[PDB]
Amino acid sequence: SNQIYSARYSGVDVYEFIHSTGSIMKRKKDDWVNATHILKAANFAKAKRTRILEKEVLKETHEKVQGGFGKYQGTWVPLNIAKQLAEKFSVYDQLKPLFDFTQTDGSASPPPAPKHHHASKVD
Repeated sequence: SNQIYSARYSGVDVYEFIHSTGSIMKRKKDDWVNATHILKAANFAKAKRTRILEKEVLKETHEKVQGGFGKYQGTWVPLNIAKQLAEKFSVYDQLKPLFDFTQTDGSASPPPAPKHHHASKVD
């Protein structure tokens, strides 16, 4: 719901919130949104999301996250245009929290996403 964590990957930070696709990432440059959370949140990720998403995002700043960078968004879109399409028949409702923003009610705010230390895998 309002679970809005902060993360930084691919040299650009993004937002990771659980929604229709679970965690949703966003591009810091233009704060893009994973069209899946907007389209997949109302159409599930199936052969439909492959076209509806590609046809909806492909033309609407659709970015595919691969390699571990932006794998939380997958198909994020320009928040300026994403929120305009989501408010339509996307998740305008389920995104109540994502759009509300988790503001610190004045109480010490916890750190962004879970802090995890990378392990050393020597070949």
